[PDB]
Amino acid sequence: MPVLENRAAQGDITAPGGARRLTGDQTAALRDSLSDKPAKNIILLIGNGMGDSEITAARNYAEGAGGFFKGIDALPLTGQYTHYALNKKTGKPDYVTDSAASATAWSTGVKTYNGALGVDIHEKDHPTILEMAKAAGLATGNVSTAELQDATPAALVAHVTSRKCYGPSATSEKCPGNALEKGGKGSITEQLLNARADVTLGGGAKTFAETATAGEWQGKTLREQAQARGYQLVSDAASLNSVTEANQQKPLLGLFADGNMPVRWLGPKATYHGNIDKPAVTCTPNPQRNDSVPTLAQMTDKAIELLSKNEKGFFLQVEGASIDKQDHAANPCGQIGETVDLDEAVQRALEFAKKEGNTLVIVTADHAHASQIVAPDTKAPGLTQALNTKDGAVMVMSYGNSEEDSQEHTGSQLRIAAYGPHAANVVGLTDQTDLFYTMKAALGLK
Amino acid sequence: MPVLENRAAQGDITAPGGARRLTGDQTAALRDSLSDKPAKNIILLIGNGMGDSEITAARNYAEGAGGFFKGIDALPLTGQYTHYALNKKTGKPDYVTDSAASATAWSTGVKTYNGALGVDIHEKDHPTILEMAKAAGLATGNVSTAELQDATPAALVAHVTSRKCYGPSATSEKCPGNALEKGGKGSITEQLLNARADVTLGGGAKTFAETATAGEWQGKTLREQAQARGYQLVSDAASLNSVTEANQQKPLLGLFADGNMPVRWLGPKATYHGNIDKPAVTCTPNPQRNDSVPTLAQMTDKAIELLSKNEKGFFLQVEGASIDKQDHAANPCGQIGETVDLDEAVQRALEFAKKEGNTLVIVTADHAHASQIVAPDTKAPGLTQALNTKDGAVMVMSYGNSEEDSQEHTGSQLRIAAYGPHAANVVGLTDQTDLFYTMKAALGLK
Ligand SMILES: [Mg+2]
Ligand SMILES: [Mg+2]
Ligand SMILES: [Zn+2]
Ligand SMILES: [Zn+2]
Repeated sequence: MPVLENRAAQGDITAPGGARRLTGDQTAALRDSLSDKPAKNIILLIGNGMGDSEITAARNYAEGAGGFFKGIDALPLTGQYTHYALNKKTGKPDYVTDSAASATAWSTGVKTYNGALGVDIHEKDHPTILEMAKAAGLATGNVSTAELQDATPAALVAHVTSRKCYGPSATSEKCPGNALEKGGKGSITEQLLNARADVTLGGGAKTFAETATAGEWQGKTLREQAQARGYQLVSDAASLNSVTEANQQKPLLGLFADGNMPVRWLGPKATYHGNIDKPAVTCTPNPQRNDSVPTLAQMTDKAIELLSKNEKGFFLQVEGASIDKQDHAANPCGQIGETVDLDEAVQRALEFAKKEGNTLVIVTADHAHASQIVAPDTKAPGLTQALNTKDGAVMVMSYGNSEEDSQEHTGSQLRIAAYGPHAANVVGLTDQTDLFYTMKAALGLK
Repeated sequence: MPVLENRAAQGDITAPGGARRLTGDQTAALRDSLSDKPAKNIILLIGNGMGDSEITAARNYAEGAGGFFKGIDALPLTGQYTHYALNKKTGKPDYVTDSAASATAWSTGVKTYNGALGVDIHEKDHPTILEMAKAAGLATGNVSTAELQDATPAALVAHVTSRKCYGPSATSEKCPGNALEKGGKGSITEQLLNARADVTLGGGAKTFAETATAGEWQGKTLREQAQARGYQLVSDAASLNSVTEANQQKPLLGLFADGNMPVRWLGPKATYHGNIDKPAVTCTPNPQRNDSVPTLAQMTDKAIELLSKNEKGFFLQVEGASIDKQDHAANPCGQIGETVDLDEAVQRALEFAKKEGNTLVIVTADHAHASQIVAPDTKAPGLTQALNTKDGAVMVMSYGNSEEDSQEHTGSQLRIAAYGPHAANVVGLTDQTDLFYTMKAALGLK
């Protein structure tokens, strides 16, 4: 199936037809993109908080307005999907979701309240697409740049009434019903160790330092439990590259940072009237990110390599987490750099899929964020910053939907694109929960 | 070709799979939506400033979060498109376009600077899709709820260096090179009268009261000139319904209001901390809305009827203008009501297209706006308001990208959806200029 090779402005932006992205009619290419045959594998790439605005800002800065992200923009089937949550007490819609509810929606097929993981408004557990995939025998992978206990990666393997329930200690006071010592299934980190996906890579080594309050591994740190349960623990790129196999007998657990893995690009924080009073910024590569710390692209590629050895097929979810984090921190450079980071991973995925032929690749976000691209002369009430793009022009970003600590989320529907068998299911308007059913039906799971 | 009959949440939002909008695999339906055959007609519906956020806000309020706009959401082929303009002096991209440059982009196929109409950065005129369609012998219609002189409807029939050049007087001092008395082609209203589309319906009767400074009709008001040039002048719904034919011999010109046509819904303006300090708002129908003033749906339906009598085919552009106007005025109810209004016109277009079979219907916006849907408890620096949705829940809207007077535009890419032959060309990432080429090619124009 054809992948959009190039959708950059074809010529001189200033001349007639020079800004065009199409070189001819697309009917035939679209026909060839449609297939209902079964999917052997599925790679779901999530850009945390990556709505259309974030994609545009990143493209403008890193590739120029007439540019083209080889990964993110290359998926042929596109659509828009709704991601509202539910109010726990009333059951009515709550228009602006958080990452927990949204992650639950696509991972279990049911709407829930803000902050829940793998449970509905009645606090009932529902099997995740990963658990189901593992049950059917497929290999499973879960990769992220955030703390593995964070919402997005946690939703696939944990069922807790509150996302804050990272380890034993926090769970005991915030999720008493889930607390291990109270007959619950355990904390997020604990349920993660139980779920046993073949490949799990990301940050969050900190919580693994906690000690189990009850159960078979009481007294032992969660890391010791991992080792004792046969997990292959990796903590740097070198070690990651050395892994030859990862399976149920010896699952891979890569903890590359105590918390969130390092951001790719550094830049100052947006300030009040920053586009007016401060000069234009040019982002700079983060020097503390390490040749020893794998990038999302490397983690993705390795994961694909190990997971592909299972002839049954595989399910892999990859998350570019810090797009959302930096967006919250009103830091344009960090936000854009993580989007660029995600793009590289989408490329890795698309390459593998293009040759394998039976892989469904999906790129989307969990929810919309606050960043907006405004006129250079804008006098906004919030935080702003001017950036020097690849076009050699200035672009101004504004974060003005919150006064408090962190810029907030928004309820706008957002882009979802797909490539491979069953991709037609992301076209037009759909809901985040349809994604669970699309992945399930594509994999022929029951 | 199938039209999305229903993509509303199929069941109980709170139950597994109840939020789903899909009821089965879409591959086959999408395959049936692909056709490369020639388009006999084209109906372009523009929601001024109607980005994904505006669409979601209006859907949440009027149809509920799991609801479905029968028009707007019913188009099967969807994608996102870029609309940046150019800096006149440098020729580099200017990330946030205004309505003039964007309307110029799709109407002529060339990028331009903010404020320009039908001319490039060198101020050179370029033929519009309407002029070209009229030349090839097709019937043409230009419909809007704004003053006919405003950017969107003007771009199809006028070529001036500044959008402010409404009539003789303003032209003489702001567009001297275009001023009739200086050998120019004339003001926006004057060129509109020259272009002679078969059907032109909208507001802006005020400028028609100005008198020609030179030329054959010097001394006469533009209204008199219209009458003298054989135009059928209509000023209300009754007269409009009475028109039996509209052609080059007797073109239809409907001036239904002095300026912009009345807004559909009334509601208070968003205020600082309005979601906190004031109660939730329920929009109410504008009593001045009227029985003698045609609605966008009525104008669209009448236009289609008159235009369809030309066997060669027709080109019609319809614009829901006040979506952007109200968005600027930080008035949620006006904004949303105009989106509901546009939806009705999209339904009429789709109905006709569905049965005619050779019509390309495109629905999109010229540029993205400011409005954002934020959490109910949000403490924003700008203007906000709480609304009582059809769900019986509260939705808060934030306007916080400008301090001054008006909320500004944004540069995020936005939704474009299509139905009919050649619709495949709106899928994936495209540029607003590609739309000119898609309509040109579809129509077989040269
Ligand atoms: Mg998130
Ligand atoms: Mg506009
Ligand atoms: Zn967030
Ligand atoms: Zn505007």
